[PDB]
Formats: sequence, structure tokens, C-alpha cells
Amino acid sequence: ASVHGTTYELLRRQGIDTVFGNPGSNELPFLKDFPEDFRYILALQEACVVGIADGYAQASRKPAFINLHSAAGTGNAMGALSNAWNSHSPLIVTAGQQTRAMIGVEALLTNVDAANLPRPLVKWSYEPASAAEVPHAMSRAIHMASMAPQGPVYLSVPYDDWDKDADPQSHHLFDRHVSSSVRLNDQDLDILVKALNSASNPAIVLGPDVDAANANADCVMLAERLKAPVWVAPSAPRCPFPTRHPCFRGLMPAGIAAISQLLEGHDVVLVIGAPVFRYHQYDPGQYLKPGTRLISVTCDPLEAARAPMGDAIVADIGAMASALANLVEESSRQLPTAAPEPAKVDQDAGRLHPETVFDTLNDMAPENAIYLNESTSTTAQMWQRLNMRNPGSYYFCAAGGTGFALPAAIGVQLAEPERQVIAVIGDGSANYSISALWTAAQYNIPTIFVIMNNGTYGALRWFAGVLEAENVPGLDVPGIDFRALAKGYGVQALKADNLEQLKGSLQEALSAKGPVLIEVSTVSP
Amino acid sequence: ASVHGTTYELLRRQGIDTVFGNPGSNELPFLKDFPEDFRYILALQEACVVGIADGYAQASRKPAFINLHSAAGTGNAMGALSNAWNSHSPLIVTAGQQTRAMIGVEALLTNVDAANLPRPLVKWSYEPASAAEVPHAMSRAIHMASMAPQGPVYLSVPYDDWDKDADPQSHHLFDRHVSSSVRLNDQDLDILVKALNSASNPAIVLGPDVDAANANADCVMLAERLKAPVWVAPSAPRCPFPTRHPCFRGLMPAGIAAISQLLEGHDVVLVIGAPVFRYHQYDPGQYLKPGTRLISVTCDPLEAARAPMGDAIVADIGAMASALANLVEESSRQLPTAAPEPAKVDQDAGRLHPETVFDTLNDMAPENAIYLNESTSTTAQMWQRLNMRNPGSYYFCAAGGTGFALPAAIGVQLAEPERQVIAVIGDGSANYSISALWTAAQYNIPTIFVIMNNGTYGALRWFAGVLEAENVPGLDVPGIDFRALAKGYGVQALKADNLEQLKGSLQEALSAKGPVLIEVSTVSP
Amino acid sequence: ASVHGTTYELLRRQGIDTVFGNPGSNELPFLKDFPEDFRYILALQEACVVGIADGYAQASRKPAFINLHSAAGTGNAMGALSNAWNSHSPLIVTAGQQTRAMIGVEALLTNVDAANLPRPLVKWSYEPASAAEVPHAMSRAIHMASMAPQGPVYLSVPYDDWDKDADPQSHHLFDRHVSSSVRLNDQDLDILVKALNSASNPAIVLGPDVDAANANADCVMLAERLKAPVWVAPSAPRCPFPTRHPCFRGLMPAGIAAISQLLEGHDVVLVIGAPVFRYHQYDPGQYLKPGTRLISVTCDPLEAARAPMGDAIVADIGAMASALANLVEESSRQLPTAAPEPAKVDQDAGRLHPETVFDTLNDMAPENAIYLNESTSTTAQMWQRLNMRNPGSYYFCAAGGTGFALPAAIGVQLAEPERQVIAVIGDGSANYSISALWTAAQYNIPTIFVIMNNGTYGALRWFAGVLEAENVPGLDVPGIDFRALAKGYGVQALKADNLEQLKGSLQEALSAKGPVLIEVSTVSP
Ligand SMILES: Cc1ncc(Cn2c(C)c(CCOP(=O)(O)OP(=O)(O)O)sc2=O)c(N)n1
Ligand SMILES: Cc1ncc(Cn2c(C)c(CCOP(=O)(O)OP(=O)(O)O)sc2=O)c(N)n1
Ligand SMILES: Cc1ncc(Cn2c(C)c(CCOP(=O)(O)OP(=O)(O)O)sc2=O)c(N)n1
Ligand SMILES: [Ca+2]
Ligand SMILES: [Ca+2]
Ligand SMILES: [Ca+2]
Ligand SMILES: [Ca+2]
Ligand SMILES: [Ca+2]
Ligand SMILES: [Ca+2]
Ligand code: NA
Repeated sequence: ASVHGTTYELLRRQGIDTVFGNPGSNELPFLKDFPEDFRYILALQEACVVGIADGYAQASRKPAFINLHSAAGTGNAMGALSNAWNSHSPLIVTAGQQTRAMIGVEALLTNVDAANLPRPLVKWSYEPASAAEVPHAMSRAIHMASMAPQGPVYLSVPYDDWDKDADPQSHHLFDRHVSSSVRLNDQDLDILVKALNSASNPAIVLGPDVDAANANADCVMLAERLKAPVWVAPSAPRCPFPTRHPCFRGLMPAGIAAISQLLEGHDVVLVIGAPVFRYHQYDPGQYLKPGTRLISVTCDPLEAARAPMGDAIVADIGAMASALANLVEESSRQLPTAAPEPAKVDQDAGRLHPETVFDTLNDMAPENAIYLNESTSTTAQMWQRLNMRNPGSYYFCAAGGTGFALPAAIGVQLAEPERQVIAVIGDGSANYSISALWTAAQYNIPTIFVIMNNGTYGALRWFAGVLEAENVPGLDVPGIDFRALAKGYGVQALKADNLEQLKGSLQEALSAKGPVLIEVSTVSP
Repeated sequence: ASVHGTTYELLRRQGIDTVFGNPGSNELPFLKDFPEDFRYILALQEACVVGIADGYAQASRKPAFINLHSAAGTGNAMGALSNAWNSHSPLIVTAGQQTRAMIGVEALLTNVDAANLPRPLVKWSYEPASAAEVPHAMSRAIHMASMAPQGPVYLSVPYDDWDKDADPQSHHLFDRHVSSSVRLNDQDLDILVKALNSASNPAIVLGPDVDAANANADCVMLAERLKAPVWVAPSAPRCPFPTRHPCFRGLMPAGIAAISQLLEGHDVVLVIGAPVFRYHQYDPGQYLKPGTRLISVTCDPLEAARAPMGDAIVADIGAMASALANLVEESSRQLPTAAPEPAKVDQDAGRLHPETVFDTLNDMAPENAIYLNESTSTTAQMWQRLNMRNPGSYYFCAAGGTGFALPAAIGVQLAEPERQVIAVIGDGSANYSISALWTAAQYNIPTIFVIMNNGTYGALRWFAGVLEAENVPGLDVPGIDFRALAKGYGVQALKADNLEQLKGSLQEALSAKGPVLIEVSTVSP
Repeated sequence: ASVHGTTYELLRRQGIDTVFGNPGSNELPFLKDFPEDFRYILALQEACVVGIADGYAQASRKPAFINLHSAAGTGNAMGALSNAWNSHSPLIVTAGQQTRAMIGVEALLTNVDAANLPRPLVKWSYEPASAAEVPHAMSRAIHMASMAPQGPVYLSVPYDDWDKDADPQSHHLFDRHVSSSVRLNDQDLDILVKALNSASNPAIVLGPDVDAANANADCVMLAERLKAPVWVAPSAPRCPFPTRHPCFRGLMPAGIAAISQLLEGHDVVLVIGAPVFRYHQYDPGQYLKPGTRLISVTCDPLEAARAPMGDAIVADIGAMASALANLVEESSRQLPTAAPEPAKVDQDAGRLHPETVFDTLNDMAPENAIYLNESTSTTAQMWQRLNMRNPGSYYFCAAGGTGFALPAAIGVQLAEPERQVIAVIGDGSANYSISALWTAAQYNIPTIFVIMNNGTYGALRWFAGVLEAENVPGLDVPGIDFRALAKGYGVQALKADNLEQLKGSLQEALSAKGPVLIEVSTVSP
């Protein structure tokens, strides 16, 4: 067998059947004779390729396979890799290298010092020392991406390797099963459970690895047993809990002092599947108030090491959430009372308040919709106004890097063909990965894109006001016609200048058979 | 509080009470006002510092703390770090940096691009962005070294940081408890146990992480229940099993074909706490023969990813060994029969065969002796001839790097003051870290050093014969007087030119109140 | 031809005829069939291998070739590489890798992520993608080490590559000539010369790259023409000027304020072949006083970029010094007056003051002696008391890393067989690379080693007094018998407890036919 044949057999035997890619010269010997059982999803720029693959991996809860061109293609994807690192996304990033005989001379298209290029944003990065090693290196990449804590990996392959003879012993790779589905030993788990059972006023904080594990329902059981309020850890990349469950208390503010104040009076705070904590604004004060202790369950040693407070347990979130939910006592305390619905903001017949947009989406979208957020000044209102009952219902750029949601929404829609995806993206953020629209059109992936057009980088403008910063340049983005951009890439487009038009546009979009972009005129901040 | 006071409080609260070091100018602000409850162990070169700390950490089963001088001191230690990486040794390596105000100009003693220097041989490498961050960075280092898979970490600290004010919120670091003591979920563990129970001819292979976990006795129970032969994985850094137990079958040959032949006819091979596998010679063939499947339990994702065959489970070795030992059925098969004792090799009244040396050590040493091996051509005979009943009884350079055993034997003896340590080191290997002898003399650490003097790099000479390689230079090391070197560093020294003198020297050494070096004239290969 | 044959042909065609090494398993396929026209110099530990090669390269003014074993051997050498980086030493560091077929599994002796290991201490670091690339990669290593700014480079070679067929087009590598012997363009050089000619009170500062270029005599002509005092830049690794020439003013203090005060009243300060500046103690103040401007000529862009003041020219030091010496006008100012001889320090019939030692060496050594310094508390007195008339007469660890001088003195003596080398090394520093003594004995390289034994790390103790630091541990090194260590490695040894014995020992040592170590009892600080 050839290295080509052996590698595609390994991929299919390990459950991989889709290549997200943007091709080049070094990759044609890999992509030729493309197997009939595989799908190739083309995107027009590599940030888009990786964003689409990332949304697909996050929603599918399985690794996604990517093929990019050498250094320039890998480089174009590295902002997308920063988000993927923070979201623990299992991405197998492959890139083609020059033929081994011209690597030394640094021929055009040589990826120099290739494995160092995507560092520090990958768990493992490698270029094999010979063609016959390629299947084994691919096996390593698959497992490294997939073991907890999941994350992106990188493999560079000289183009001449694919046609070489494979090692016959590579067949031992095909069916390897690798598990990290582990939980705390019984003795120590009993100690943890007793601490939870004897807490007087416990609180629960959940992060994105809960949703990645599909541990959401176990966390609901846990919260109901403990009678405990539940918050989502700050800077949330995913939604780990039903947002209208009576225990839910919303998105935590991303500040040190704000969080310790919020937790004051809670004697035990159990954090599951989050860093402790992804603060953002610098809000100095106590990490925890006297009387509060913290216990973190995390899949990632790096998170356990860097927490500034609390105990930690490094284990699989699915296994730990299930064990805790099933072992804790039912507390006789009263179940928390649901948060009240948000107020309606006054809305005239002109430009839309973001609150109106979210309320209207909540009114009209299916109950199993999936939302993506890259409307950076409106995140708090989004979290208050969307009833997200099911797992896998929310994605936000985990490193804060814009350019994620537009492509990721396409990948999520590909992963979840029966759940309507609605990406709510600011006019600023929409440009970073605008060409991803073309992939939705070409493959007829029916994502709905809601562009919140207020003419400015509002989250930045707000922060400039916060620092009392005068004369900051570059904050306004006038003069973009999103309906024309959508037409450019073959996506149906609508415009909503007021609430009547927003309702009419959403009705059409929800009825449509393909992707749709709605440009919404929103209030300037 | 100062950063100095806060950092020593963190260290003591995390169980650290000893600094292994070789000082410099950038480290004096850390070492000043040295706390009365801490011990400083000086060694004269940094390979020695780290080797001593490594033996201490491996035998104690807890992290060891190291302080080195800037780039040159760190650099002198990097061969020792290669061994520590392979042995999963929890080493906290700190080095002093120039004052922040002259880092930019690259004053003498600046460690340029410091965190990159020890890569790729550390799990985590860092220099803090401000003085107040130092305690938090130290906390990260402690936990990163200590979580599974354990390993060395690196922290560079500008010398001016120590006298600065600490953050009052650093007190939350002091008592953090971080656990990685995890095992496979119940459902999947039951599947594994059923596979073991239904095996017709199981085999067990154990590696160094068994001994690191003190899982040895659980592995004995497991082997007795399953009625299974037990081998030690190749290139063994530790001894994970009693070597005269009836199930024991010795050290596996470090070759692909040799191992698959050895395992032929075993239907299930359970590997615990080893890479799969640390081969050495290139002995191409089948990874496993038809009819054999492999299951690996490893604490290290990197090991699970790179195995060329078998299933894997990434979990804590202590927790997994205990769970398996207690869950498997007692098989009705007959217990394996003990291996026969090794034959006595003919020995005249002249230079010693290595086999004679090992038999004599086995005859005379206490039953709880601890051996170290850096006599590289005699490892197979050592493994056959020493009855090692207890855990923590054997250490060998895990990366194959010479210069480990002499210093490590001192650290092991410091960790285990009631167990006599006997380091068996070739005349070649003894030179790499020869100055470590001084630390044994100064602190009166009563290690016995047995120098196997055959005048040559025998393991290399043997391999040159294997490749039929003529005219290889640099293989002979004549003209070293080890008794004079021992005198140079204050260690009592003896010479044994024949068996009568070997017995007499060992009797004296075993009676002595301090370290002793015995130079043994061994047969030339 | 094989890769082996082609690579040795490239080496000999590029002037390389000596391999400094410590062998291992991965290197035997390179070292076998060792060519008859090459020399192999064995040392017993890799810090020693690289130190010897470094002294040889620095004194020869040509690249030196090194062969080490995999990661552990490379790692053992990295403190030596820190010094080599600072001294711009042209070192070609090669290390053997595992056979390509087991790199993936990480067999014992695999150097993982090899090229990253010696970073950041090398100019270029590489492992070739195929066997046929090895000669081209070796060519790159040779030229990268040798082009300005010279420095160490690293090449990792899988052991199976050597026996493979070479590319017939590799013959084009053999005779390549690469030059960096460049100087500032005529127009700008004329501007510089006019600035020097019109200076009212110029000063010259010289660094180690002057001595590396053998630009010393040109710098003497330049100083005589300009009538300018000459200082050596701080932390000096080499001696760039005759120390009793009337212009010489000695070693600059390694402090910011001290240097600006020293230069006050000099209108133009021309620095040649030094960083600006290798400060050590933090002595904050003005970089230059009003009225002084600085112009630096450096071979190293990194030095030009990081200077905190002055203009810079990046060019070859040999070419620039020759051009300036020959173009400047003869000033009509009076030639500077020679510094007075140093005073005799009072000396009783007991332990030796360092000043006595240096005065006695100056009295007894040949005029063409070469000194090395690793007596770290006595550097200022050494610089005052040794008349060094010739180039290549002084070496000091350029990164401040101890363990350089003992091995380097052997390499220097090998490079300069007709100049007596005298290494003055403290009792502390002597231990770092003590095993290098064996190479001097085995090859009969007649270096004289003068061990200044005061029982302590005096340079550190002095600095602790400076910070008023109480309770610093690890500063004393009692209990080392250097005559026994010398006997251990086959070197003749003498002891000098007083001046009479010092004179008698030096007389013997100077008469001896082999290496000699003299242990000198010096006054405790
Ligand atoms: C790749 C990238 N570039 C720039 C930014 C900075 N950035 C920018 C440019 C933001 C403004 C996005 O504007 P928007 O129109 O999408 O939404 P708002 O008006 O609601 O903020 S928020 C933010 O952090 C970023 N996070 N990531
Ligand atoms: C740091 C380092 N340098 C060199 C080697 C190479 N090496 C060397 C030099 C060996 C010979 C050791 O000789 P010995 O006298 O200690 O023992 P034997 O004579 O029994 O081999 S075995 C081996 O792998 C190494 N492994 N590690
Ligand atoms: C590799 C390394 N380790 C440690 C040091 C720190 N160091 C040490 C240990 C010195 C003392 C050397 O003592 P000595 O006996 O050689 O000489 P003095 O007594 O004259 O200082 S000076 C100095 O910077 C260093 N520079 N390099
Ligand atoms: Ca509503
Ligand atoms: Ca906007
Ligand atoms: Ca016996
Ligand atoms: Ca030997
Ligand atoms: Ca004199
Ligand atoms: Ca001293
Ligand atoms: Na490095």
C-alpha cells in the first residue's frame, strides 16, 4: 500500500470522513485520488477553513480534519487557531510541505521550521522524518487532538511522501482506541461528595467543557439535587445549562472583584469545565471573600495549575459530572426561583435596539435553534434574552478573536442539519472572515446570518469611554453594504431598518431553503 | 509581605523544604535570609545538582526544588533534564535572571529568551511579567511538576523581584490542593476487567510509573489473580516488581521483533506505566504477532498517542493498579513458576567478571538495598542477579544519558536514610558527574559507589562490533585513578582487583559511617 | 559515494580536520571508518568537549567541529554553548539521532524536537529531512558558524543516513567560498574618518571581536594616530590590545554610571568589536554624559540594535579596523603616557595574595604566554598585573559561565603549541569541568593549570556583602584536594602554600614536558 492509501484508511477507521481545506501545490499529491467516501469542504481563505472546521468539531463533539497550504496557508489560519486553543477544539491541522529533495534549498513553498510556526497554539506539532512514518504521525495527531484536554494539533507532510510505500505494520494503527474518560478515585470522590452534601449555601459555576462533554443534563441534575444557583463562567465560549431553568443565574461578570462579590455568602463554589477564571476587564480585589472556598473540576492541567485560588481535580468533565450528579444527596433546601424575564426596552419605528433584536429572535426562532455571537457590545443582553433549552446552542470566540462566528456558524449548521443556526455578528466582526459566506452558498448550508450594523467597533468605543481615552483612531467602520457582500458570494440578502422589516426578514429567512444574510440597522452607541 | 517571604511560605505550605542548588549572582537575592526550616544542598556543577534532586524526587515520590544560575547554570543541567523528562520526575527548576532594568541591554548574566532554553525538556517554562506575579508563577510550577504525567518545569526570576511587595491576594495560593488521582469510568473499567478475566493466556508488562506510584504491591496482587507472567518494559528506569516473585520474567529486550516474539501466544498483554515501547536497537518485524492484542494504561497522553499498536487508557497509575487488582477474578489457572537462579560464571583469582560482582552484591547487601545502574554493558546481568524485593530499589538513566547515577544515588540516599544505596557505575560513566562525590562527603550521605573499571566504553565497543564498524575512535578511557578522584572530593576509597578484595572492600564499605567508593578491576570486553 | 564519504570530503575541503567529541550509539555510524587525515579529541563530559573546541576555535580563528550524543550529550554541553554564543565562537555542533524508522515511536536515544533543544544559544539549528540532504545541511552549518557574526550552530543527523547514497550534485558544495569581509561604503567611511580627525579628545573602547579578527595591531596604529586612550570593554572575553602600550587604560568597570563618568570629557568615543556595553552590576545613571557621543563598529546586528546610545556600523571588524587605521590623520596631540606599574602588595611567608600570584606569573612566564581566567574575584588585579603584548593572550568565559577556562585552556594549547598556556582558575570554578584534565594528560597537551584555592566562591561572597545579605547558603567549598584530582586524571600536580613554593612550582611547571596543575593556597576574602 502507499502512504496515501494507508493514511486515508487510518482516517476512515478513526471516524474521519470530511476534509475542510483550501488547496495548494504541496497538497495536490494528498488530495488526488480523493476517496469516494470522503467529503471535501472548500473555503476561500484559511481563517474560514479553520473556523468552519472548528464549528463542525465543537457541535459534532468529534475531531475535524483540515488541510492547508504550507506556511502561508497555515499562517492565515493562526488567528482561528487561537480561538480553537481556548475552546479545546479537537482540530487535526495538516499542511503540505515541499518535496524532501528541495526543502534544504528553501524552494518556493517550503515551510521553514514548520513545526514551530503554529506554536504556541497547538498541543502537538510535527513533521515526520520519513514518508513511511506519515501514517504513524497522523495517528499521533488524531489521538493528541482527541484526548482530554482536547485541542488543535499540526502535521506538516512533504508532498513526495504520499506515493511512497507504506510500512505494512501501519495496520496496527487503524483500530487503536484511546480513552481519557476518567474520574477521581472513589475515596477522594467520596470526600468531595460529602463536602457538597454538607455545604450550607453551595453555588455552581459551569464552563464550556461541560457543553463539549454533553454534561449539561448531568449538571442540571446536580444543581437540582444541591438546590444550588448556577452561573456560567465569564467570557463564555459555549452555553452549558438551560437558560430558563430555575437555578440559572446567567453569565458571570469578567472581573475579579465582581466575581468574589457575587459569590459572597456561598460557602462552597463548585466550578466545572471552566478556567478559574477567564476575567477580562481589570477589576482588582479579592479572588474570593472570607467564607467562600472553591473547588474546580477541569479537563486541563494548565487550568488547574494557573487558578489563583481553590482546590482542583483534573479529570474528564463528562465522567465527573455524571458521577457527582448521581452520588450527591437531595438537599432539603428550597429549589432556587427562576430569574424574571427581561424587560422590554422602548423601541420606536426607527433603528433597532439590540435588545429588540434578541427578543424578536427569541420569539420567532425554533426552540432548538443554535446561536453564535460575534456582536461584541451586546453579549450581556444576548445572554439575558435568548431561551436556550438544549445543549450545543451557543458559540462565542473563545480567545475573543473576531472572525470565528461567521465561518463557525457554517460548520455548526453542517454538523446539525436539523437545527436552525442563527449567527448574530456585528458589522465590524463580519469582515474578518467574510469570504466564508461562499461556502454556505456553494454547499447550500442554510445558516442565517444576522448582521448588527451600528457603523462602529462598539465594544472598543465603550472601553475607550471607560479609560476616558480621547482621540483613539480606527474605531469607525462606515460604508459597508452587507447585502452587496452577500450577493458577491451568492447568499440571499435582506435588510431590516426597523422592527416591521426585522420581523418580515426573519420570517422569510426562516422559510428559506438556503443561507440568508439579514443586515439590521441597529442603534449607534 | 515581600515576594521573598511569600514565595518561601508557598513552598513550605506545599511541602517543599529543601533547595538543591549551585548559586550565582542573580540568585543571591532569593537565597539571602534563607529560612531556618529549609535545607540547602550544594553541588559543584549543575548536572550534579539536578541529578541529586532527581534521585531525591524519584525516591521520595514528591517534587524536588532546584535553584541554578541563569543560562549557563541551566544549560549545564540540560543533559540531566533529558533524563528527568523520560522518568517523569517532578522537578521545579528555578534560575535567576538579571535585574529587570538591564535585561534589555543584555548585561552579563542575562538569560536571553529564557523560557526557550530548557525546551523541549520541560512541561512548562516561564518568566513572570512582574515581581508580584512571582508567587503565582511558582504555584503554577509546583502544580505543573506534580500533576500526572509528572515532569520537570522551569521558572526564571529577575533578581530584583524578591524584595518587592507581594500581592496580598497571594495567600490564596498557599493551601491549594490539586489532584490527578483518576481512573477509568466504571462502565469502561468493567469492560476492561471482563477482558482480563476472559483472557486465556494474559501477560503483564510494567514500566517505571508503577514504581513512581508505589503501585508495585497492587501489581503483584493483579499478577497473582490473573496467574500471569510479568515483564519489565525495555530500557527500564525503575524496578516495578519483586524480581524473585514467581510471576517475574525479567527485563524485556529492547527490540520490535524480539518483543513480539516474546509475547507470541499471549492473547491479551496489559502494559501499565510504560511507553509502548522504549526500544533501542533497530530489530524490525511485527509490533505484535497475530493472536496478541495489547492494552496500555499510561499516565502520559504523549505515550498513549505514539504507541504503534494497542488500545490505551490515560489515567493515574496508582488509582488504576489498585482498581484492577481489586476487581479482577482469581483465575483457576496455575500460578507461574519462578525463574531459576542464574548460573555462577567461572571466576579465577584475577579481574572480576561483572556477573561475579552482581552475585557478590546480592550475597552481601541488605535486603532493602537500593541499586543504581550506570554500568551500561552489564544491565542484563544486573537484572538477573539482584534480588530486589521492595519498591524503589533500582534506578537507571531514563533517557540513556550518562551522568545520572552518581549524583542520583546521593539524592536517593538522602531520601531513604535507612536503606543502603549502592550505585554500580562504569569507569566511563563515572566521569560525567564526578564532582557530585563532594556533596556526599560534605553532607555525610553514605552512598556506596562501585566503579566497574574495564578501561573502555564497553556498551559502545560492543555495538561497534555489531555494525562491524572498523576504526571507530574515542572508545577507550585508560588512565583514570578513581581512588584519587574520591580522595580529591573527600570520599573514602578502596580498590578491588580480585574477588577476595571485592568481598573485603564491600565488608568495609557496608560497615562505614560515610560514603565509600570501591574501584573494581573488571574484565575487558 | 555515501553520505559519510561525501560529508568528510566536504569537511576536509572546508579546512576541518579535527573532531572534538564524546561518542554514543547514534554517532558510531558517523565515526566509523574515521578518515586517516582527521584527528579525534575525546573528552569525558560534553561541557569539556565543547569548552576544548571553543578554546581551539577562538585561538585558531577558524571553525571547530564537535560531535555529541543525542539530547543528553547536547544538553550536557549547553552551558558551554552559552559562553560560545557570547564570544561569537564558530562551533559546528553535530549530534546523532535515532534511525529514522524509530524516531516516531521515540525509541531510547531519540532527540525529540532536536533543533529546539540548543535554542536560543545557536545561530542555526537543523535536522535534515532526508539522508541525501545531510551534506548540504553540513555545508549550511559550516557557513553559518563562519560568517560574521560568528557563532555556534547545531545539526542533528539520524544514524542511518551516513550509509545512504549521496546526491552526485553535492560536489558543488566542496569548494564554496563565502565572505563577510565587508566595510562601510567609501562616502560614509569618509564621514566617519572626518569625525575622528576632528575630535578634540577621542577615546577608543575595544572588545573581543577585535582579538578574534586579529585586528589588534591595526587598533594600535589607530590609537597612535588619534593619540587616544584605549580601554577594554567590560566583562571582557579576550584581550584586544597590548596591555603595556602607552595608550592602554585597562578594563572598564561594568556599570552604567561608572562608564559614563570614565568617558566624561571625551567628545567622541569609538567602540570597536564590543557590545555597548556588557554591564554587570546595576549602577544606574547616565549612559553618556553631556558632551560625549558614541560610535560603535560591531560585527553583530543584535549588538547594534540593543545599544542604548550612540550610532552604529555593522561590518567586519578586521576590514573596518584596517581601513580606519590607514585612513585617519596623525593627530598633533601628545601621545598618551603609559599607566604606572602596579604596586607590590605586602606579602608574608604564608598564604598568597592574588596580586602576588599575578606578579610572579608576569615575572616568570614567557612573553608569549596565553592566560585564561576563571578566578572570578581577582579579574581586576589580573588585568593590571599581566603584561600581554601579543594577540590571543587572554580568555575569560564570555557569558560568565564557569566551566569554560579549564577545558578551553586545553583547546587553546592545542591551537598554539609554541605558546605556553597558563589557566588561572579558582577552586570553585575548577570543579565544573574537572574531567577535562584527562584530555590534557591523554594527548599530552602541556597546559599549566594554576588553581587559586581560597575555600570559597569569593566573587559571590563579595557580592553578598554588597547587598548586605545575611544567611546566604552554599558559598563555601571546603575539602577539595586538587592534587588528588589531578592524579586521578593523570596530570602532574604540585602545591604552593607560600611564595617560595609558588616560585619553585612554577619553575618546575615551566620546565615540564606535559600538563601540570599547581594548587595555590590563597588568602581567604
Ligand atoms: C482578530 C481580532 N481583531 C481585533 C479584535 C478587537 N475587537 C474588535 C475589533 C471589536 C469590535 C467588533 O465590532 P462589531 O461591529 O462586530 O460589534 P460591536 O459594535 O457590538 O462591538 S471587539 C474586539 O475585541 C479582536 N478581538 N480580534
Ligand atoms: C551524556 C551521554 N554521553 C554519551 C553517551 C554515550 N554512551 C557511553 C559513553 C557509554 C559507555 C559508558 O561506559 P561505562 O564504562 O560507564 O560502562 P560500560 O563499559 O559497561 O559500557 S554507553 C552510552 O550510551 C550517553 N549515553 N550519554
Ligand atoms: C555555570 C555557572 N554556575 C555558577 C556560576 C556562579 N558563579 C560562581 C559559582 C562564582 C564563584 C567561583 O569561585 P572561584 O573559586 O572559582 O573564584 P573566586 O573565589 O575568585 O570567586 S562566580 C559566579 O558567577 C556561574 N557564573 N556559572
Ligand atoms: Ca418574548
Ligand atoms: Ca458594530
Ligand atoms: Ca548467591
Ligand atoms: Ca567501562
Ligand atoms: Ca615584576
Ligand atoms: Ca575561590
Ligand atoms: Na532549548
